[PDB]
Amino acid sequence: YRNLFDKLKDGPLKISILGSGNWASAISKVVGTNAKNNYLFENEVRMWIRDEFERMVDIINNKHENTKYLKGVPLPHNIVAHSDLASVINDADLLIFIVPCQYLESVLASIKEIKIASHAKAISLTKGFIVKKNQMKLCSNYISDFLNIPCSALSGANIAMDVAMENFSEATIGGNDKDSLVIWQRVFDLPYFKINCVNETIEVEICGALKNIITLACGFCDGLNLPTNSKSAIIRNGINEMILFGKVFFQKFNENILLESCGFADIITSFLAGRNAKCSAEFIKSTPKKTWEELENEILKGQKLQGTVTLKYVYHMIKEKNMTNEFPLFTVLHKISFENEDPSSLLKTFMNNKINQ
Amino acid sequence: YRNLFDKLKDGPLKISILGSGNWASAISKVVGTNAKNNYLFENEVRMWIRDEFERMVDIINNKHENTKYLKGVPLPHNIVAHSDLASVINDADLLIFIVPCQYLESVLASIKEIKIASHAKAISLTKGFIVKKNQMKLCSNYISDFLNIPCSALSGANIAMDVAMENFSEATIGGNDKDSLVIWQRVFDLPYFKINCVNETIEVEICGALKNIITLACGFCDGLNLPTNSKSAIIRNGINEMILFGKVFFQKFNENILLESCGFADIITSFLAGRNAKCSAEFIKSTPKKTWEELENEILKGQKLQGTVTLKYVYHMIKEKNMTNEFPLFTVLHKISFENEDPSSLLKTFMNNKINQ
Repeated sequence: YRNLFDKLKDGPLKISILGSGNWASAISKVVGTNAKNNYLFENEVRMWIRDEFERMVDIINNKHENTKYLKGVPLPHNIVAHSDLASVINDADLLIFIVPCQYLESVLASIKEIKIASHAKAISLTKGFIVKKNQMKLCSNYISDFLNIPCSALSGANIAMDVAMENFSEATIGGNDKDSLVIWQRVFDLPYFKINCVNETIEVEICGALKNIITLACGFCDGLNLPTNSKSAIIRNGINEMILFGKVFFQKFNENILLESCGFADIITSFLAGRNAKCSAEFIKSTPKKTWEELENEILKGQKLQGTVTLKYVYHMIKEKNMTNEFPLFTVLHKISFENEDPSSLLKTFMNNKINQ
Repeated sequence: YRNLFDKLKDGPLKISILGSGNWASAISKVVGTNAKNNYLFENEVRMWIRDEFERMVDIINNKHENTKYLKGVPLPHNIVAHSDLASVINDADLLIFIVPCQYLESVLASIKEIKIASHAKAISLTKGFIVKKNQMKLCSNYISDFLNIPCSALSGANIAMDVAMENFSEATIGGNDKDSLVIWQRVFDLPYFKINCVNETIEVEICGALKNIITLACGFCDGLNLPTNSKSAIIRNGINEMILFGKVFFQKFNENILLESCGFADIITSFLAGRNAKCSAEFIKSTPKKTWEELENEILKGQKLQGTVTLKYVYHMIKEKNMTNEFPLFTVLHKISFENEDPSSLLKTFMNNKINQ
């Protein structure tokens, strides 16, 4: 088989999900539905889950519910959990990667030691990045290089529970392979989960990664009690610096991708939801009296804040190219977050007599 | 004088403001500051106000405060109120139009019957439109045609009081005349009111007008108790249909203008503030039990909802070109607002098995 249609000649495509978590579980509902309803896909969707606990694999297989991460939501019975990668990846035509980047390297490394089919197509559903030599590597690219298969990217204005509860959501699939996009769209599209396609992954993945800096900034605005005029200004600047970061460091950024679900929509969903803006808001109110680590436990129930991390590496890349002048917001946000800069510096960055041309 | 620099040879430029209202008063603070501080501008800024009441002209001239529309905010003393157009427009080099489009035709008509200098430049600061033969005409264009002077456009993520209270705000000046833009930027730019320029007015003004439809949609989402995933999706679609409306009916729409203050930022400021989303939200909860007129009194303290009006004329232009299929959101929003369609139709419009290419 040299493509998906070659494989479709002999029979339906086998879908496999990698990951355990609220979003992964919610997606298994979406994927399991289409796998059953669509003649192109094999009904059984194999899902690799981490060996957590009463053991998680058995709960899903027997009770058909992720009682830990997606409690209360019945999952489709055609989902089949497995504890080992081999029983999920072998003979899989379509690989859905929903693994947190805090674990992505280990998983990919374990696979490389289990045979991935040459015609197999992959897709990354995790918002974030991988660090390689202090440089930011986007997930679909990293998966696609580490393994040797095309990797598309899915991101959208998505909150695991809203999707799981069948509320109207959208998502954007980015992919350089046109024959992959037609199929991935069918794997995921449902009436409550509408899919648009774009021909590049870079913008889709930068949005999912850097939106957390914008959410962090929104928190800072909330914490400082700033009016909406001012918060909207900060958001705008964050978006434009996100675009510039893509252009400078990843050679391109199509601004039109902000009109897609992974862009503007996911940004406003991200600061109007979760606890992550609240976390940055509470940080700026405490000033230096509390560290991020303390607020992560106190606010996010032990979870690490994605925004602070993304900012650290984004700023580092900016700093080494000596472009901090062209990224005023990201720069001051880094100063305030990690270099004990007075929160008042946020507004002072933009409240000046500098006249734009 | 054939240009502003010809006039600058003989002396400083005379600024005049047309309009009375909270935004007009807030702007007089901005303009009056720069008029004093800048050597290019004559210190006295003449302001034409409607003959309201203790009479309004005298309050501003004596008490230096708009006690009706911008109560509590001291205005600069170099602002000088006048009740008649002639005492404001004659010998004026720079005309700032802050007149509600509910009155714009009368004012422009009265001027045409008072001599506008041939070298004079104008700018429109009112978000909205003018109806001419059931067609939507943008303000700067209408001013520029009715009178015979170039007219720029100013719009931004601006709330009269936030600007008046010297909170960090931004604004976007659009203008086809490059020599006007350099000056308009100086008239308005302050540390709390930062100005970016763009070379076209169409996008700037469509945003200011059609954002109200998007705000109306946001209200509908709030009223229907929809999750953020779903509201963000609706907003996204509203933005894209706003773009399409510009492209179709005004021959062009630069999407990058959404990255400016008048675009995306003003949209999120508009639905996160005011009472206008709340008004549309309360409408959809009442279904047909309450009319818009009732909710305008009840919610907006007697004020007309800009969103409903904009939708009526936007839809009309869409309908006459038979393009309702390409504007699904605007179409269903019109149906729900004016044709007694069930609010459930909002989500049904997008929750389908239609697959996008």
